[PDB]
Amino acid sequence: YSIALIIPSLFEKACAHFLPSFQQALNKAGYQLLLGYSDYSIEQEEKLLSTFLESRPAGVVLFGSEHSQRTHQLLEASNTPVLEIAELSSKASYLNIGVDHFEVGKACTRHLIEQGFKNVGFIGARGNHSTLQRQLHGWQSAMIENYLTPDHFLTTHEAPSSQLGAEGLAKLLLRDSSLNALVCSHEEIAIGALFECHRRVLKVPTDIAIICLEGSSMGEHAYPSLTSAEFDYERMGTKAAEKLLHAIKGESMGFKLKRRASTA
Amino acid sequence: YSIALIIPSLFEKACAHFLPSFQQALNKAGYQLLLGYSDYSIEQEEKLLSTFLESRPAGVVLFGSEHSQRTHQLLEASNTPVLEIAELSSKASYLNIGVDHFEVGKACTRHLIEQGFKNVGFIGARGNHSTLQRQLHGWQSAMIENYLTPDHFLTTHEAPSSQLGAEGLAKLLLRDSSLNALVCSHEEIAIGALFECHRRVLKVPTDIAIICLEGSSMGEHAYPSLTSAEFDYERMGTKAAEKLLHAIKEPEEPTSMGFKLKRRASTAIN
Repeated sequence: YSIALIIPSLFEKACAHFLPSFQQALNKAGYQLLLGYSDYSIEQEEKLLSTFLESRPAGVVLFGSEHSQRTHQLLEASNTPVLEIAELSSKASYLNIGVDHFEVGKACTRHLIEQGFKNVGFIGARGNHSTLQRQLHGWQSAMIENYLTPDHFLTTHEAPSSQLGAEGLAKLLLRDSSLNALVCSHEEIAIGALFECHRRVLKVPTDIAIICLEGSSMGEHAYPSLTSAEFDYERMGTKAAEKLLHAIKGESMGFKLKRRASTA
Repeated sequence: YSIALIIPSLFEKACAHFLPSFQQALNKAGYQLLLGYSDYSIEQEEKLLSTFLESRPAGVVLFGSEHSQRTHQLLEASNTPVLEIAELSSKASYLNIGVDHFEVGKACTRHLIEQGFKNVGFIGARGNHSTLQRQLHGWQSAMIENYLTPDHFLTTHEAPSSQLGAEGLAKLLLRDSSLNALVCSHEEIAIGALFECHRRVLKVPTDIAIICLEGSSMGEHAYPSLTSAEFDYERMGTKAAEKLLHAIKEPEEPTSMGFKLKRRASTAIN
């Protein structure tokens, strides 16, 4: 009478703010939480996955669509109900909660554009991962839609860092001094970028607008504040359990886009 | 036989950086890692720990010294080995590892003073948890020892945030404008503060100097970049694992693992 979650990483703000709410609501209704840590490892996902199943768990949640076939048909065998948090569901007989990043990327660069901020570069981290390619694409879309060329983006497969944000801006301005808006995949990148601006005495938003794709209380209280796309990982936390519980026996997450100082 | 670990927060560098090398090391030795989240809860820790113990032996590793009668029972009743990630260790026969935050406060704060910044405020959080109190004290020592009068501090039971460092700075300024440096318990805090200096046009460090008590690359690459204390929780990760592996495998040892003070702009003098 207890379920298992296994987690991709702990830097991920998604996981950070989702976890408590989840097992909290989960506790309120009977089941306990024996969770596991993958460190992004598909192999590890399995090892963990496997040994939890040794105790009949009936109910299991995982992140992403990427899983080993050598574990899919353990879950889709021992037939315990399974949620995936991700956009793409891998078996799609099992349940799903995921966000549209493409839309997030689009709405956000859309916002800069209807802001008079037409020369928009894109700095992103954590690529090699399905979500960043969708953010890029959403950006590239919002641009073209508006007769504008998506020339200026930089990315890595590494984790979001302020250094990145700062060195990204530098690299960008050095290509195009006219750059006057910046999209940022993660909040750490935006803060670097923000500090870069101070170093450069480069007013924001009048010299540069800035926007974050997955923000929190940190950019909230930066200066100039930070306009970000913001999610309810606690509402998610909750609304996930309910799903699994509704499933165990019985019978399109959005985001507010917080308008702040770095756009005016 | 599998090995269990109950995390207190997801949001703390100490666990964030500790976990993945504590997984690696343990995994090379061949142990699966059963874990658990307790919203800084001694009570949930029980509910949870119980289940774990009732499952499979090995050893279990826990953060903090403050715990529960029933844990203290179960754990020491189970005769299985325990590792507190903590400075001091409850129930004598507990294996342990932790930094001494007091020295960190003190050393960071002598720095400001040796540097010439003699009127330091302090902002810290989760100050109903014991680590903050050891840092506060560290800071108050450094002040008093120099005849500096050490009562310009703010703490919350809440979690560290840059809003806290902004407003922190504000309220200290309003308490007393002569203020001219800050010790921040946390990197989010120091960032709030830095950014707020920018808002109020207080130059850093020549109007206010800043020093963070637990920096990461985050703060390293702010502007002006900030002097802070760093720790190697990745190594603690392996070292914790080693200490426990060497427990089940059987001699049992002191463990004086400290910190480096990265001197950067926010405390510099030209």
